Order: sequence, then structure tokens, then C-alpha cells
Amino acid sequence: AISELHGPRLLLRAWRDSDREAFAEMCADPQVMEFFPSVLDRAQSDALVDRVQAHFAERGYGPWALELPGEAAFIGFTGLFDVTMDVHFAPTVEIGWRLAPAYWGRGLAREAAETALDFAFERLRLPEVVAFTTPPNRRSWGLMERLGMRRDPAEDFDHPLLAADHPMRRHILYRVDAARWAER
Ligand SMILES: CC(C)(COP(=O)(O)OP(=O)(O)OC[C@H]1O[C@@H](n2cnc3c(N)ncnc32)[C@H](O)[C@@H]1OP(=O)(O)O)[C@@H](O)C(=O)NCCC(=O)NCCS
Ligand SMILES: [Ca+2]
Repeated sequence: AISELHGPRLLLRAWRDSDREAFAEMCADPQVMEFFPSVLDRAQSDALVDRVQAHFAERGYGPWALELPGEAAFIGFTGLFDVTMDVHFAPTVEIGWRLAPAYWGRGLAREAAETALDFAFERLRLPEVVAFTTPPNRRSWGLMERLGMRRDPAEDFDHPLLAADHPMRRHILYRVDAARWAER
């Protein structure tokens, strides 16, 4: 029984088996997956869910499944994931998000992220949370900066889990520390 979190509209909860079909549909959508190397099939979507569930088991937090009580059982994920890869800003905790496209444009990722960052800073009492994306993914880094996260362009980096010559290799880094979060 992991910690569920609430916003005014959203419930951030543990993943359920019944989420897997809806999540696979999202991960097969080229508009959802545009700024990733490819769309995913069901097996790959399920492997991602399994990784998330292992993270929750090990850490007590993770990328929560998003439910919209009064509206929809599952609309995607938003939450925290430990950064352990060989990058300059590791080790730390990242925040990220993936919403079904019918739910974009509503401030729902913003609300989910605010809820997750409140947990990060108030409950976990983390010193900092980061987020990273590619330059063309304006919807994603726009959300980062709207949350109050900030970027130093000198901290751009090549993603180490991508090939050294991969077209999407260059990522940008945003950070928010506990003090900056408290000042809002
Ligand atoms: C990144 C992603 C989660 C952003 O979702 P989003 O809906 O655009 O983000 P927000 O929740 O902040 O909503 C902001 C939009 O809602 C609108 N909005 C409406 N009501 C709002 C409210 N109450 N609060 C905030 N914004 C509101 C804003 O005007 C903005 O619209 P705009 O883009 O047309 O200007 C989504 O595009 C996505 O899932 N992308 C695919 C997966 C992905 O690339 N993930 C990131 C990998 S790094
Ligand atoms: Ca263990």
C-alpha cells in the first residue's frame, strides 16, 4: 500500500493491471511518443509498467498512475524516479509525465506535477528535483519552467543511454530546489 496523493482533480495512485491496456494505447500513439525514439508495443509498455512497479517497491515512490475521479480511471502518469545513470547531475531524483492526448491543455500535468513536487519537498524532504527533455519538446520543458524549475543552458548533456551520435541525444536540464519550491 504505497502513498496515494490527491490534487483538486487528480488522484496519483499505484498502478493497476487494468491500466495496462490504456497505457499501451498511449505508448503506441506517435503524438505521445514523438520526442522519444519510437512508439512502444504492449510488451514494451508492460515492461515500463513493471519497472515503475519495481521502483515503487524499492523506494516507496515512483511515477504515479493518474486517475481523474468523476471522469476517467487512467489518463497517464506523473511522478518521481531516481536518477542513477552516469550523468553530471546524478545521483538525484527526476520528475516526469506522460498524458493521454485527450487530456492535454487542461493544466492536468501541471496539477499532477505540483502534487508530486509537494510530496517530494514536504514529505520526502528532498533537496532538489530535476527534469530533462529534448529542445523540440516544448510542451514538456514549458511545463518545467511553469512549475518554477529553471535551466542553465551550460548543463545541456548527451543522454548516456542513447548512442553517442543519436539524433535526439542532446537534452536540456531543469532543476528546482526545496527553497525555490517553498518560495511560490
Ligand atoms: C508534456 C505534457 C505532459 C504536457 O501536458 P500539458 O497539458 O500541455 O501541460 P499542462 O498540464 O501544464 O497544461 C498546460 C496547458 O493547459 C492550459 N491550461 C488550461 N487550464 C489550465 C490550468 N488550470 N492550469 C494550467 N494550464 C491550464 C494552458 O493554457 C496550456 O495550454 P497550451 O499548451 O495550449 O498553451 C504532454 O504534452 C505529454 O504528455 N506529452 C507527451 C509525453 C512527453 O513528451 N513527455 C515528456 C517527456 S520529457
Ligand atoms: Ca530490493
